[PDB]
Amino acid sequence: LTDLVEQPAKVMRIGTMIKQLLEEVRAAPLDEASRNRLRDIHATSIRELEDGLAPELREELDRLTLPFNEDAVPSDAELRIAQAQLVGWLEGLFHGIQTALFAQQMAA
Amino acid sequence: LTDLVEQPAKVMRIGTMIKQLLEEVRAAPLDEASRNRLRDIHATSIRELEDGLAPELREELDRLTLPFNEDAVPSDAELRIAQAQLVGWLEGLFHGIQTALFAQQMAA
Amino acid sequence: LTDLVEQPAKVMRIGTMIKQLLEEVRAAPLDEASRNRLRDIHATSIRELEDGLAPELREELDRLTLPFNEDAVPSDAELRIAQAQLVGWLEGLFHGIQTALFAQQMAA
Amino acid sequence: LTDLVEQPAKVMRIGTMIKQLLEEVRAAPLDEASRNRLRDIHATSIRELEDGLAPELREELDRLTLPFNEDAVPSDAELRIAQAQLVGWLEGLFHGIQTALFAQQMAA
Amino acid sequence: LTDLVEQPAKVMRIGTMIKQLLEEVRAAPLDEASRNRLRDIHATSIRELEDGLAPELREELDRLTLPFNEDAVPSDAELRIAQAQLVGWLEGLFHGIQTALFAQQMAA
Amino acid sequence: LTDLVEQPAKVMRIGTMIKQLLEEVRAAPLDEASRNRLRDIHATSIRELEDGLAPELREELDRLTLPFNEDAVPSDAELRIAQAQLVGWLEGLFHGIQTALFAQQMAA
Amino acid sequence: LTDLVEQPAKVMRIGTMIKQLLEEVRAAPLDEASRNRLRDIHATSIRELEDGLAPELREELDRLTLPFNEDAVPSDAELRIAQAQLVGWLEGLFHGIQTALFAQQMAA
Amino acid sequence: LTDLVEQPAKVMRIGTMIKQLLEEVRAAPLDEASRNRLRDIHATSIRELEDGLAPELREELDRLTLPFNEDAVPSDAELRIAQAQLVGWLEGLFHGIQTALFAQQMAA
Amino acid sequence: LTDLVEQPAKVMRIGTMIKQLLEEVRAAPLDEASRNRLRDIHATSIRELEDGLAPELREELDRLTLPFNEDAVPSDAELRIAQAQLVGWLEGLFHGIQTALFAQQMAA
Amino acid sequence: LTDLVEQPAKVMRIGTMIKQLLEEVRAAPLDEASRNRLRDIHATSIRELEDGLAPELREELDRLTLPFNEDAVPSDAELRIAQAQLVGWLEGLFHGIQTALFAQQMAA
Amino acid sequence: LTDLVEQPAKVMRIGTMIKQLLEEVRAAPLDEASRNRLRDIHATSIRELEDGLAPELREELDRLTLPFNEDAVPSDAELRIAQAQLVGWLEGLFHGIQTALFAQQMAA
Amino acid sequence: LTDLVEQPAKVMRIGTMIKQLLEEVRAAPLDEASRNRLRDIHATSIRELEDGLAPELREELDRLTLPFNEDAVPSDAELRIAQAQLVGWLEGLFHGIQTALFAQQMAA
Repeated sequence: LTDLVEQPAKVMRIGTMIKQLLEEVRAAPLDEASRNRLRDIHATSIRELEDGLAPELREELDRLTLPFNEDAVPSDAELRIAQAQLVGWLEGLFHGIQTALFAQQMAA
Repeated sequence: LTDLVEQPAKVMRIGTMIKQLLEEVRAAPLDEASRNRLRDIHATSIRELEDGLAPELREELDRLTLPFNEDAVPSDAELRIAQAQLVGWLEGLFHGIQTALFAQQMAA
Repeated sequence: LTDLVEQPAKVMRIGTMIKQLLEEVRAAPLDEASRNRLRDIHATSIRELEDGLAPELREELDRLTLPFNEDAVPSDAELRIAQAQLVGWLEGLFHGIQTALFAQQMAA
Repeated sequence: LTDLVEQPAKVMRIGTMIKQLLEEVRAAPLDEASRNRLRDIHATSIRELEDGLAPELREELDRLTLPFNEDAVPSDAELRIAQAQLVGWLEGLFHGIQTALFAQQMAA
Repeated sequence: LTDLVEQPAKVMRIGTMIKQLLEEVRAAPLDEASRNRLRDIHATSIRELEDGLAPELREELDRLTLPFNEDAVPSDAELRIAQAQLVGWLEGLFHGIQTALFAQQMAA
Repeated sequence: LTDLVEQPAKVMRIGTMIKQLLEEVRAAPLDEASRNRLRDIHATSIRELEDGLAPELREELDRLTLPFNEDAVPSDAELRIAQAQLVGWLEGLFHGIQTALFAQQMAA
Repeated sequence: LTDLVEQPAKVMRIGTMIKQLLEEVRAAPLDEASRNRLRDIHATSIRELEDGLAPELREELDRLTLPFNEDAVPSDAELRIAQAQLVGWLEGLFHGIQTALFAQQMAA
Repeated sequence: LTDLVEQPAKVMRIGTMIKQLLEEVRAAPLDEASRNRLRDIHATSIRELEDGLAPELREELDRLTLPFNEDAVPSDAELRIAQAQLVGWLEGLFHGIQTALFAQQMAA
Repeated sequence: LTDLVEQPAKVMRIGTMIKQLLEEVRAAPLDEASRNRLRDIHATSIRELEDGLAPELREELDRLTLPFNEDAVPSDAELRIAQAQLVGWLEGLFHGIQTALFAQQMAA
Repeated sequence: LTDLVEQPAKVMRIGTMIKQLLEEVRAAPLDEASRNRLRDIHATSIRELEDGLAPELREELDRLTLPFNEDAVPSDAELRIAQAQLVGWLEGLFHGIQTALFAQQMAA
Repeated sequence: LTDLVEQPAKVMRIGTMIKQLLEEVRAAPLDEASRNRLRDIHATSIRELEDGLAPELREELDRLTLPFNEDAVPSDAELRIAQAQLVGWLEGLFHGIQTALFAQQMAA
Repeated sequence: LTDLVEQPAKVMRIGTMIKQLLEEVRAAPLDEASRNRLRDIHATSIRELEDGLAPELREELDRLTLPFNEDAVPSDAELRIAQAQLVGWLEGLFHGIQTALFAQQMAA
C-alpha cells in the first residue's frame, strides 16, 4: 500500500512537528498573535502534507479537513481540534504502514 | 476477514482520528465554533467509515449511529457521547478482527 | 454451549461500545440531550445484542433488563445502572466462554 | 460439590452482573428511580441465580437472602448491603468449586 | 483435625460473604434500615455456620459469640465488631487447616 | 513444643480473632455498646486462650493480664491496650514455636 | 554467653508484647485509666523478663531501668520512653545473639 | 535522504540549543529584554539551520517558518510556538535519518 | 582494634537502646518528667558503655561527652544532641570493627 | 571533525560550570550583585570556550551569542536564556562527538 | 598515601559522629543551651580529629577551619556550616583512600 | 593526567567540602555570621585548590574566579553562585580525568 505515502520522510517530519505544536498549545493559553500564527502554520503544514501523499489520501484528507477562516482568529479550542484531527489521522496512517511491514516481513 | 472490513487501513486511520479528537474533547471545554467543527468531523468521519466496511457493518453502524441536527450546536456532552460510541464500536470491531487473525495463525 | 453466542464478533463489538459509553457517563455529567441520546443507544444496542445471541440468552437477558420509558429523560444514574448491568452480564458471559476454551484446548 | 452448581455459565454471568452493579452503587449516589430499578434487578437476579443452583444451595441462599419492601424505595445503603452479600456468597461458592477442582487436577 | 469443619465448602462460602459485607460497612455509614438488615444477616450466617462445624467449634463459637438484641438497631460499630470477630475466628481456623495440609503433605 | 501450647489450632484461632478486633478498634471510634461487647469478647477470649496453653503459660499470661471492672465501661484506649497486649504476647509466643520447628527441621 | 538469656522463648514473647504496646501508645493518646494500665504492665513485664535472664543481665537491666512511681499516673511520654528503652535493649541483646549464632554456624 | 542533511553535526547542535531554550521559556515568564534576545536567537538559529540542509529542506523549512515582527516584542507564547515548531520539525527530520539508517544496517 | 571493644555484646545492647530512645525523642515533645528520666538514662548508659570499652576509647568517649546540669531539666533539644552524638560515635566505632573484620575474612 | 573541539578536557569542564550555574539561577532568585556576577562569568566563560574550539565553531558561536551589556544588570531571565543557549549548544556538540566515536569504534 | 590518616578507625568514628549530629541539627531548631553544647562538641571533635591525621592534613584542616567564638552562642546556621565543612572534607578524604585501594588491588 | 591535577587527593577533598557546603546554603537561609564564614571558606578553599592544580589550571581557575570584597557581607545568592561555579568547574575537570583514565584502561 506504500503507494499511498509518496514522501514518507516528509510525513513523519511534518506529523512530528504538528504533534509537538499541539503539545505546546496544551501547555498554556495563547494570545491573539500566537493563535493567529498557529492557524497560518496549520494551513502550510497541510499544503506540505498533501505533497507527500498519493491522490487517494490527499483527497480523503481534504474531505475530512475543514480549512480555517482568516477573517477571525480561531480559538485555542479550534486549534486543539484542528491539530488533534491531523495527529490522529497521521498516527493511524503509520499504524497501517508498520503493521503491513511486520506481517509481510514475518512471512518473508 | 473481508466479510467485516473492506478497507482496513482506512478504517483504522479514521478510528485513530476519532479517538484523538475524543481525547481533546476530554482535555478542556470547547466553544461554539469548535463543537460545531467537531460535529462536522463526526459526520464526515462516519461518511468515510462506511466505505471501509462491508454493507452489513455499514448498516449495523447506521442502526447504532445518531445524526445531529444542523439546527442546533450540540453540547460538549453530546459530542463526548457520539465520539465515544464510535470508539467503542471500532475497538470491539478490531478485537473481532484480531481474534480471527490469531485463529488463522494458530491454524497454519 | 458455544451455540449460545450465535455471532461472537458482534457481541464483543457492541459490548465494547457499551463499556466505553458507561465510562463517559462517569467522566462528567450529561444534559437532557445527551442522556436522551444514551437512552436511544441503550435500546438499540440491546436489539443488536439479541441478534447475536441464542434463544436461551435472548430470553434470559429480556428477563433481567428493564426497558427505558420513552416518556421522560432518564437520570445520569439510571443510565449508569442500565449500562453497568449489561457490562457485567457480558463480561460474565465471555468469562464463561474463555474458561470453556481453555478447558478444551487444555484437553487436546 | 459439582452437584451444587448445576448451571455454571449462568451463575457466573449473573454474579459478574451483580458485582458490576454494586461498583456502580459505589460510584455516586442514586436517585429514587435508579434505586427502584436496582431493587428490581436484585430480585430478578436472585430469581435467575436459584436456577443454576442445586436445591440445597437454592434453599441456603434463600435463607440468607432478605427480600425488599416494595412499599418503599430502599436506601443506596440497603442496595450496597444486599448486593455485597450476594457478591461474597458467590465468590465463596466458586472458591469451593476451584479448591475441589484443583484437588482433582493434582490427584490425576 | 479436619474432623472440626464438617462442611468446608460452606464455611469458606459464608466466611467470604461476611468478609465482603464487613468491607461494605467500612465503605460508608448505614441507615436504620441497613443496620437492621445486617443484624438479621448476622444471625442467619451464624446459624448456617454452626451447621458446617463439629460440635467442638459450634460450642466454642457460641461461647465467644454475643447474639444481638432485636429490641434495638445495633450501631455501625457493633456491626463492625460482631462481623470482625467472625472474620478473625474463621481466618484463624483456616490457618489451622492449611498449615496442617502443608506440613503433612510435606512428610508425605 | 507441647510444653508451650497444648492446643495449637485453638490458640491461633483465638489469636487471629483478637488481632482482627484490634484492627476494628483502630478503624474508627466505638460507642457505649460496642466497647462493652469488646470488653466481654476480651474476657471470654482470655478464657478460651487458657485452655490451649500449658499451665506455665496459663499463669504467665495471667500475671501479664489485667481484668476489667464490670462497674464501668472501659475507654477505647483501655481496649486498645488490653487487646494489643495479647496480640504481642501471642506473636512472641508463636515466634518461639517457629524457632523450635525450624530447629527440628534443621536437626532431622 | 548463650547462658545470658536463660529462657529465650519467654524473652522473645515478652519483648514482642512491649513492642506492640509501644506502637499503641504512639497510635493515639491514652487516658488516666489506660496509661495507668501500662504502668502496671511495664512493672510486671520487667519482672517476667528478669525471670528469663542470667544474673548478669538482670543486674544490668536493673541498673538501666527507672521503676515508675505508684503515686501518680505517668505521662503518655514517660510510657513511650520506658517502653522504648526496653525495646532497644532487647533488640540489641537479640542482635548479639543472632550474630553469635551466625558466627558459630559459619564456623562449623 | 543523506542528501537532505548535508551538515549533520551542525544541525544537531542548533537543534539541541533550540530545544533547551524552549524549556527555559517554559521555566518562568520572561521580560521584554529576554523576549527580545530569544527572538534574535530564533532568527540567527534559522540562519544557521539553513546551512546544514539541502536546498529542498532549506526551502520547505522556510515555507513552514514565520519571521517575527521586529516592530514589536513577541509574547512568551509566540516564542513557545516558533521554537516548538522547529523542535518538532527537527525531530521528525532526524527520525527520517535514523529510520533509513536502520534500514541500511539491517540490509547489510 | 579488637582490644578497643572488650565487651561487644554489651556495647551493642546499650547502643541499640540509645538509638531507639533518640527516635522516641523525635516522635513527639516530652514533658519535664520524661526529660528527667531520659537524662538519667543518658548518664547511666554512658556508665554502662565505659565498661565494654578499652581505657583508650573509654577516655576518648569521656572527652567527647558532656555531662548534664542536674540543677535544670534539659530541653528535648539537648537530649537530641547528646543521644545523637553517642549514636554516631557508636556506629563509627563498630564500622571500624567490621572494616577490620572484613579485611581479616578476605585475608584468610 | 574531531579537529573542531581543540581542547576537549576544557570544554567539558567549562560546560559543566555553566550547567551548574544555570541550575542555581533556577533554584531561587538572585540580587543585583549575584546576577551581575553571572554576567561576568558568562562573558569570560565564553572566552575560555573559544580557546578550546576550532575556528569553525568559534565563529559560529560568535554568530549565535549576544554579548551582555555592561551598562545594566541583566535579569534573572536573560541569565537563564544566555546560559541555556550555551548549554544546548554544547550538549548538541558533544552528542555529535559521541555518535561519531560510536560510529568509528563500531567500524573497527 | 595512607601515610595521611594515622588512626583510621578513629577518623571514621568521629566523622560518623559529626555526620550524625549534623543530621540532628537539620531535624529541628536548637535553643541556646543546645547550640552552645554543639559548639563545645565541635571543638573537641576537631582536637580528636587532628590526632588521627598526619601533619599534612592536620595543618590543611587548620587552614580551612575557623574556630568558634566562646563569647557568643553560634547560630544554627553557623553550626550547620561548621559541621558540613568537616563532613565534606572527611568524605572527600575517604574517597581518596578507597579509590586508591580499588585501583591498586585491581593491578594486584 | 599530571598536566591537569598535580595533587588529586587534595583537589577531590576540597571539592567535596565545597559541594557539601553548597548543599547547606541550599538547605536554609544563613545569617550575617554564617555567610561571612562561608565567604572565608570560599577564599581559603580556592587557596588550597590552586596547590593541587597545574599552573594552567591555576590560571584558568583564576580567570573564572571572582573574589569577594571584605567591605561587605555577601548575600546568600552570591555565595550560591560562587560555590556553584567551583562545583561545576571541578566536576567537568574530573570528568576530563576519568575520560583519560578510561582511555588508558582501554589502551592497555
